[PDB]
Amino acid sequence: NRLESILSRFDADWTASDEARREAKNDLFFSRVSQWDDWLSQYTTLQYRGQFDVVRPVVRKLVSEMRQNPIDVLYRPKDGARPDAADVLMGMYRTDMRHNTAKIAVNIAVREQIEAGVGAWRLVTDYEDQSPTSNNQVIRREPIHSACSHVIWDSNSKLMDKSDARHCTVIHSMSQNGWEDFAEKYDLDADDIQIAEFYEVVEKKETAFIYQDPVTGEPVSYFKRDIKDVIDDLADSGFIKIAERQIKRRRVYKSIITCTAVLKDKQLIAGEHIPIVPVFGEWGFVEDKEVYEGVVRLTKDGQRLRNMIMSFNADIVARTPKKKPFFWPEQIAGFEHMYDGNDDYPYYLLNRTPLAYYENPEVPQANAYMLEAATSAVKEVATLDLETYVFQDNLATAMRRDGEIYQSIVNDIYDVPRNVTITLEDGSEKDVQLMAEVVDLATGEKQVLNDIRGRYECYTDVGPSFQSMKQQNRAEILELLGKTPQGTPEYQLLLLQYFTLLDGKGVEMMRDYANKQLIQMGVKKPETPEEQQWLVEAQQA
Amino acid sequence: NRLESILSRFDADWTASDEARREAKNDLFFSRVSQWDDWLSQYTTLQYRGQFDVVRPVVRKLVSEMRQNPIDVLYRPKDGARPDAADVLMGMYRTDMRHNTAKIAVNIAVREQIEAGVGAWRLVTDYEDQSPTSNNQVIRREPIHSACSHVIWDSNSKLMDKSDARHCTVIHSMSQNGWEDFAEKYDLDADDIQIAEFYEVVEKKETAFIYQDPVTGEPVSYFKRDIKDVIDDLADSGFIKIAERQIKRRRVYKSIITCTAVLKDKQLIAGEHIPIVPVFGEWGFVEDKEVYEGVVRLTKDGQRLRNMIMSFNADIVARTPKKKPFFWPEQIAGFEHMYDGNDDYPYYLLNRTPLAYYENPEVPQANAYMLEAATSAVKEVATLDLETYVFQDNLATAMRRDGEIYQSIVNDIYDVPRNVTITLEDGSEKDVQLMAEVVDLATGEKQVLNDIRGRYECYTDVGPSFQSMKQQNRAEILELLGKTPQGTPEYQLLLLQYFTLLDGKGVEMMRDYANKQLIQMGVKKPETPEEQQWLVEAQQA
Repeated sequence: NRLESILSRFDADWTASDEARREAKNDLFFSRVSQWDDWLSQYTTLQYRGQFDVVRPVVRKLVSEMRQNPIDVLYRPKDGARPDAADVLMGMYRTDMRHNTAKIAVNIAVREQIEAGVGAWRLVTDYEDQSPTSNNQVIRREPIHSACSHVIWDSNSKLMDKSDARHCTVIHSMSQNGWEDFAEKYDLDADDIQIAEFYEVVEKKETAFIYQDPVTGEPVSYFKRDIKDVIDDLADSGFIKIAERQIKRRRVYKSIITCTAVLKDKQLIAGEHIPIVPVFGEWGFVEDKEVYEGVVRLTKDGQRLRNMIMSFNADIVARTPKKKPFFWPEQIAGFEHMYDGNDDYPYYLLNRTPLAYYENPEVPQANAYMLEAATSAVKEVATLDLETYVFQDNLATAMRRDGEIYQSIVNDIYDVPRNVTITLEDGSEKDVQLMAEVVDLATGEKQVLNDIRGRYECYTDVGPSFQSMKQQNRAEILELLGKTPQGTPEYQLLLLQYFTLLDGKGVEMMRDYANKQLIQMGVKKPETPEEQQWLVEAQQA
Repeated sequence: NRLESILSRFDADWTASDEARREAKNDLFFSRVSQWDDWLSQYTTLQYRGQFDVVRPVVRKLVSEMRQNPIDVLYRPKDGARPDAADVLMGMYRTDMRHNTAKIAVNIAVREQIEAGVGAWRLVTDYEDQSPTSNNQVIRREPIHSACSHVIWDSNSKLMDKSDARHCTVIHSMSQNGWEDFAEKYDLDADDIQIAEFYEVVEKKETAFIYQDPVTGEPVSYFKRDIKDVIDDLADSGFIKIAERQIKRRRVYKSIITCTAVLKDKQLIAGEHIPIVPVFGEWGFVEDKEVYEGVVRLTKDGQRLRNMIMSFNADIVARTPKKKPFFWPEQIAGFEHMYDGNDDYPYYLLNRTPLAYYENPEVPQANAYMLEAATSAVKEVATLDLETYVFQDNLATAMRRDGEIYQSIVNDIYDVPRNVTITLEDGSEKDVQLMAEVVDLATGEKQVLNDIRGRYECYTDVGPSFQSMKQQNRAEILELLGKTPQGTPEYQLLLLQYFTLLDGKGVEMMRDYANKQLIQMGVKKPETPEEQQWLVEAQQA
């Protein structure tokens, strides 16, 4: 009976999102296969069906604009978590998003966002460091291709993160080969080929009936049955009722079903949220129906008009310009070897009983402005900001959902003492241990160092990229150097700070000299004992 | 029966990729042989089929624009490997990618990426230093020509690296002569001519059933049979079960088969991955079908329109402009020697019983904008960024796959103490020994120096080339020299650092003087004992 409930929910979601999925699939097929939909091939008579598109330049420009305004993910430390743990999570997320597989997933999701309207990349977990001694795991992102048709979000949820959604499938259209490999890979090779991955979020909601006493109110009456266990204590306490806080606890469950046969895996736990994170284009609710778009429908209509115009011109062209004449069979009764085009004779002969020709088509020459209007419509209705704010905000919201999912999975995996790599800002690689059980020297307590496990909320700061920040800083410092009298310690400090803001391999010695001069000057704090020795040597000099 | 399984897999892959291979072959044939496909030769009547193409200028611009933004491959050192081994692999990959054969392979792959959509160059290994004393091997890259039709990737893999692909053939369409040479070269001259190279990746997957004790959990129950060997120990241990880490181990296998006759070689090992690395153009999944494109389909339609327009013009031109008249045979009964064009007579005679002419075609003069629209479409729909980001990103991803394959092969061949050449950055060539078994002086341990063998993952940094970095550095230093008061040690340091950033042979003497002054100043660290003597001479002076 369980599979009947699963398929009822899946069919409800499918039929509810059918219209949006149809239009998105048509958009994707238009932007990747052929501009000439079947409707258009019915309403037309043109014989040279061509595709002189200007959509892909627009999509490329939009993707490039997004790529040039990178989005970072931060972490607010909550419930008294130390800022250093927040920094460690920021670094681990940065190094798990700079990994090339994650870049491929994000790029595919963005491209299908801009073209179709939905991209929906996915999170997944797997082991590293292949050896049975440990059980270390990492986080990589497998993209979901054509996510407008292979991901069926819960129709009921009404948030763009799809946070409220309590289930979302991932259809896989497998043939025989896909069948046996994706069957032997995980569960069993039991034959029944469209398989599914029905994610699920199960929750436990109660009342918890907080009660108050002279002392601070501890959790009492956690259930309704505990109330019936304290029928006397509820009346013997100082206060009878204060609040009805409905405590909630949730865990994500994953099941692999099939349409015909029974489900293959009943329930499995992986993380806390459903890993699939969707991106959407211009997304909103119209008459209580989810509708999402891209930058391909509008350019699609314009592009169909342009294709029609250019195909019409090509249809005019591909006719031999030589005139075809009209005359009676007895008008050339004998003289038929003259009119073949295989020879050119001085004069043309016609017997007893002057002729009319077949009118070739003429180019309207009014199609100049027509074509220009269509092409300009495609090239401006789509784009032109400095980045399409709606698409950038949508990507930011989806990346924040990705941050929440990644943080929860990190919280639930990074438990065992581990060694991880952290990409601090400015690409500075670093190595950090997670637990670092070392006992303090002057304190006497245990004081585990990092202890990533906690509770965190994600918030993204879209805007000035770090390299752009540094370039603007260098420009400002150079301007000040232009507008400051020389010799004064302010000028020397500004020049030294400009030195320390330079680039890498070429001027490394200048940057190192600047650091030495700053530290021995006393403005920049030392960070290593050699710098401390330099500082004391300069001071005592 | 083995060959039947091989051919089943190969036929499945072939029929699954048939549509994409057909369209890519048509694209390549259009961009290298003749613009006039057979379809167009059916829908047309023009007699002068011409090719006034503007596709190849676009492809040339794109390839050059790639060439001006070179991609480097880096190496993250993992599992506690020293950074010096990482630097040695960095330089070794650089010197194996700067070799001319590798440049030919990469150039052919990129050219076929831009034209057709797939380039798929190939890794291969062979001996150097021909002498039986040793067995040293090197890595060179043999290009695969027309890779859209001679390489059939596994249909089931779903990554642009084709990393997931677990087999991939390489068809060779050989005639008799190719048959005997490619048969005697490796296996045997046993006659059966399309031969194949069926690469394969086999894996061993188990459960490994980690068990935990008071001490750290060592690898126990590596197999399921070892569990049945410890039926007592599993119950006598402190903990019964913690995790089920499915350890995996993979190794490549290569087999040379033929369609009709039996396979020639059953299995051979070469490296760890399948050497073939593909590049793709705009690549994505549409309705669960692999579709990849180039910059030739869109320009292809535009180019067909331009060809038709100019051929129409040329068909108008090639006619005698002399008018051909229409008149009865008895209208010139006697005077037939007048109308031949072989003479020019003063007057023209006509007997008893004024005439009509044959209308030559006229140039519509509306074709000006037609031709301009078609040509401009070809020249802008294709290109215009500063590099086509999708093509550059795909090349970067393929080069990262090349890095992984090269690193696996280097790890698996460079075991014996060898001597290699390293191309450090800025072309500074260097000779380095790999093992360098020298025992330490003040330590007392063995401490092999480089020991390339390890476990590295590749990551590419596409962007500013090193020469561009140096030119920008020189520009910045020159600007500071323009905006800094003279005499001060900062100005002198800037001038000397500008000196040390100059070019080669011409100004070597100033660069050497600058190094001497920097080292005697104490800013740049000495790198050789003569510089140390210079430093102490300057200091004690």
